[PDB]
Amino acid sequence: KPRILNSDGSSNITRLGLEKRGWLDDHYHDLLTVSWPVFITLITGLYLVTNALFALAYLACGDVIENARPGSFTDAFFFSVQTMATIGYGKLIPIGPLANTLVTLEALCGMLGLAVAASLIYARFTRPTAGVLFSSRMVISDFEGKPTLMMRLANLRIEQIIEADVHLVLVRSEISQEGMVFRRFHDLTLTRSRSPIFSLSWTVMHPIDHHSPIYGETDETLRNSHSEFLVLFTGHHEAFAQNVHARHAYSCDEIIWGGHFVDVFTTLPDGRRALDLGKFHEIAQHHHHHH
Amino acid sequence: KPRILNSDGSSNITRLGLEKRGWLDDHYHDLLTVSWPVFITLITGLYLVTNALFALAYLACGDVIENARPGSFTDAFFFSVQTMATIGYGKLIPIGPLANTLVTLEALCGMLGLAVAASLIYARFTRPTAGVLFSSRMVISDFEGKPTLMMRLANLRIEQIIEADVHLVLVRSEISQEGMVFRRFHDLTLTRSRSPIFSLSWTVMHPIDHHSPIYGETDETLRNSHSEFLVLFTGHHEAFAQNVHARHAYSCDEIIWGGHFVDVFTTLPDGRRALDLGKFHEIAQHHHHHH
Amino acid sequence: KPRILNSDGSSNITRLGLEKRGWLDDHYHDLLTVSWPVFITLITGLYLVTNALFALAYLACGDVIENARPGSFTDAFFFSVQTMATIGYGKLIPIGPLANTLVTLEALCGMLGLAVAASLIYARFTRPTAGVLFSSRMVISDFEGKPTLMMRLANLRIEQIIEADVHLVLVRSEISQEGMVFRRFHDLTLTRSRSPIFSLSWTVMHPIDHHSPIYGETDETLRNSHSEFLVLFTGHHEAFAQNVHARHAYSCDEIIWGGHFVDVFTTLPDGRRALDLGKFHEIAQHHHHHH
Amino acid sequence: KPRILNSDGSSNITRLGLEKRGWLDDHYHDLLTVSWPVFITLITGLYLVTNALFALAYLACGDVIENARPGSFTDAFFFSVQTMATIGYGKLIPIGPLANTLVTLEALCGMLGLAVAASLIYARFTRPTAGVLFSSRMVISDFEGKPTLMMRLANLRIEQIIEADVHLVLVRSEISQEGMVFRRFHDLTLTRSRSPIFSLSWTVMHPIDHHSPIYGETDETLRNSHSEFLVLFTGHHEAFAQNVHARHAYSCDEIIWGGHFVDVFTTLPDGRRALDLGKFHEIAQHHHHHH
Ligand SMILES: [K+]
Ligand SMILES: [K+]
Ligand SMILES: [K+]
Ligand SMILES: [K+]
Ligand SMILES: [K+]
Repeated sequence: KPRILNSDGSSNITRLGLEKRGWLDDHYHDLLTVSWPVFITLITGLYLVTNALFALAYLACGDVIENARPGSFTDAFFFSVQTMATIGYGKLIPIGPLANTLVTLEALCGMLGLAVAASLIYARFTRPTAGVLFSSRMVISDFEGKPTLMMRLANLRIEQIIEADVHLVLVRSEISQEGMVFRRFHDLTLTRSRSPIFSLSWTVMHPIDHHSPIYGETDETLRNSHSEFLVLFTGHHEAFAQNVHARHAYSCDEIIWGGHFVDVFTTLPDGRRALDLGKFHEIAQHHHHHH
Repeated sequence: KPRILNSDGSSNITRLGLEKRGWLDDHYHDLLTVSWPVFITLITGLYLVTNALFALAYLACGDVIENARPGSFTDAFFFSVQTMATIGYGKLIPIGPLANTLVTLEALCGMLGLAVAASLIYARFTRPTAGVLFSSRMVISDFEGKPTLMMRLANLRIEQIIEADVHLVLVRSEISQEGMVFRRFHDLTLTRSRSPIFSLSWTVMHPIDHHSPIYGETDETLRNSHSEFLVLFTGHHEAFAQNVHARHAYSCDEIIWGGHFVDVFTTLPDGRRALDLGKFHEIAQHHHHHH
Repeated sequence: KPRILNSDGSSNITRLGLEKRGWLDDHYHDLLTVSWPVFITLITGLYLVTNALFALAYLACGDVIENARPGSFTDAFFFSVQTMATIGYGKLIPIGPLANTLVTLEALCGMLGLAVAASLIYARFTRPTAGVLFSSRMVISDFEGKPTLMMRLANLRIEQIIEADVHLVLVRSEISQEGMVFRRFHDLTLTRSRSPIFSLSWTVMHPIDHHSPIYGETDETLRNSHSEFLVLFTGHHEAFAQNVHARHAYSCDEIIWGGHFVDVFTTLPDGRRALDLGKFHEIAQHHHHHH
Repeated sequence: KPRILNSDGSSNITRLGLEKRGWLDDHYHDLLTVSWPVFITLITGLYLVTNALFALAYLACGDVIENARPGSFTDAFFFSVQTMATIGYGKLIPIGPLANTLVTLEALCGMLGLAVAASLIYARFTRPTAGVLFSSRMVISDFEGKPTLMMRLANLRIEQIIEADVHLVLVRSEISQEGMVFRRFHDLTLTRSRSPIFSLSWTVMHPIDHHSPIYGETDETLRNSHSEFLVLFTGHHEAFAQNVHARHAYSCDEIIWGGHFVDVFTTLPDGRRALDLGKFHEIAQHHHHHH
């Protein structure tokens, strides 16, 4: 069967045809999703193709610019870069009314061009990534006398995330009395969804009790309903002093029945007590005697 | 009867005044509610008419501006545009004390002008709109063996909204023991008010059970209390990595009794599984045999 | 008796002696609490007394500045304003090493001076006031068969506040088994503390039931315990697209026993249905036949 | 035994790596954790060494810069500082194509340099610290006829913190039926975890009742499980009109059994009613008669 939700928690559902688009959305992804090196280019290019134009625009007025060359674009281009950046050496001042007036316009442009450039540079500086690692598998094993759906996540940074909240949601196809078959979401009660200070590792646990949406359920029954599990994480990072988000999705076949995450708090004294994320996806299992 | 609440959730009540108004409110709507093209004008005009004034202010000092023309506004205007944007080609330097002093003043003006012009450009850049679509009607039909008040909303963009919250509120006129008739608000319990990842479509449902404020009601009883329904949606948008929200209101005559929304996750394989918002306001109903 | 809490919800408690102070606190009240006109001054003054200094600093190097006058402060001052604002007409360029080097320093100054000026101008633009009016009195009258502590608040603006939360807290002196007398806070359950869309008026109500901290309490008993009531309001304003806060405090003698707020939704058709805040503090009472 | 949690709530666990690091994290601590005086250096240096380079880059083009000195770095350096800050006196204008081209580049650099320099100045300006003081010890004494775990915190500033939230968490080593020994976290219910207006002092209390994770425990049993207590405080600060938070941790040997904090609201009339934080860490204890 196909994955409804990818592993990164992204919907694999197709959307239908043209209809819609916004700007703070438009003027915001292509410009704030690409790596800085890319971003700088996207602005360096914009920066130059605006000058080059105002340069064309100048030369389009004649031999206006004072002390420049006749029709030389590599003389008007420079006048713009000196006019827009509000540098104005003076040695190349505008001439007449068309120029001067175009100036008041080019500089105003480089003004907002500074503002905009600044807004963006800040929107970006404020889209902190979570730095949260999710275990590659899930497991269902006994804990405190009950079968327990588990999974864990770790902080890949030395800065603390405070007020961390984890949501573990079951998503399967069900059918109602009205015989209607629908996709449904279930908020699995975790023995702890709020963690005051997320610093190192955290194992989220769902005790499968008579009150659980997956009570008396097996790998088979789960697959039948095309069961999937979504995990959303959020918290206030201390590093950026801002909010942070992270999600991941699991499939039925990513659940190791009988598994046990191996202890990551591997305290090896000879220097200090530590945490090892090298063992983070490690899962213990009991194998049964073949014949 | 009239609509207490408009379709977009805006109150249709009249307010009585001549009293009070603020500034971060004043200096914020007329300036941050209008489309960018409009916004640009509102600043392009403020830009020039301040220059134009400072030009008037210069000429008013006499034949001061060195290397300009006598009383020519079309020469002092350009000096301001050159002084404010802090360009200063030099060929038109100030003259004396009144000028220079006016300069240190004009330039400072264009300074904050940059600041202000920046704050704004940012405030705006951060008032994301939520592209949430609300269905034109509501429906009361059976779901899980119970009459259920339903309505739905869709994400008009490809970006995901994290931590979505919907509130469906009944607002009607009631009467207390003290014989007082008051407009009351009722928070209807939904079979689910928090959505982890609002990605495609969502049908909000209110099971009308013996605990419901509309239990045993009918279109007639609902109209009598002049019942209305308000819906508030909020969520963290991944596009702008910011918060977003939306509201909408419905009246009694917008509730199709017996209706069923038509499935939108119209999976037409031959390419992929999808979602169609063309069928979003589509409601199925049983028609009774005429005689 | 003295007011522990003023009417605006401010503590009237004295703090003891010197010890402590921060900067984002220092560099933040004196500069962001004063009215804009004041703010502009505080920056206009800073702006000038920095130039005037760099001017002194220049003249302190000798007859350096080119094309200026000997020892004339009203010639170096202007050089700074032309150097800091990064204008640089050129006609007065620096001279030697001390000057030029001082320049690289003055301009860098006017740089951060732009940044800082910008940060602040934005912090300010983002300290939205609530615009929430609290009724001057409180009342205790029957509602739905029970004695009910009430009070109301109104939105003094045409923009909606969404997700409004009101907290009504009783604060009195109590004594424990250990015979210890302490000041205590009580969260009074309101028949509704969360309001999805605060637009016009809202009457907060505390049903005094056997579960109430003021059950079987009288004006006298309340005064004895020096009872006070605090009300905190918060919500997401749509206007500034930011959070908003407002608080107020009431005394025992600001509670009208037997009172009834008068209806503010005074619907006078002949034009439309309205809201009148002129009647907001109006309270009805039944007077008893004197003899 | 060692402290799993430091006094300031920082984890004292070792992390194992050579793996991963980010940028809005990189370009954010070394740059936004250091005191302003330090911050100013970190930029004043970056400012000059970029200028100095562009100077080297110019001279590397030969005797280009018009009106300068042959191969003199102390002439091209000043040209950059004049080109970057977009000053451009003009007397030192670029020369040819390599220069001018380098200009449009340098100036653009000083542009973003302004942007970046601005974002940062703002990020910082918005990482408010909470001036919350935590008591050095905790105490378990009787309150309302029950052993109660207590601790307290004070506001070190005159600004009010709105919507204060405190979480007091027990963290100890426990063992499950499956014979697994795990470090568990316990959210102790406080007789009050949310404070409307955190203005002076606050004594957080945990009634040790039959429902408490430390019911029937003793200093010895607590030490055996290597019990620790973590406290997280958060709130909206009115000073910066922003959010703030603080954490602190206590170990078993920091719990005074039988202790009582001494009253801090030391009301000494002869001027006014106050609060003394000099007695904040003051704990009273009964001493048993020696023989
Ligand atoms: K300039
Ligand atoms: K010049
Ligand atoms: K400039
Ligand atoms: K210049
Ligand atoms: K010149």
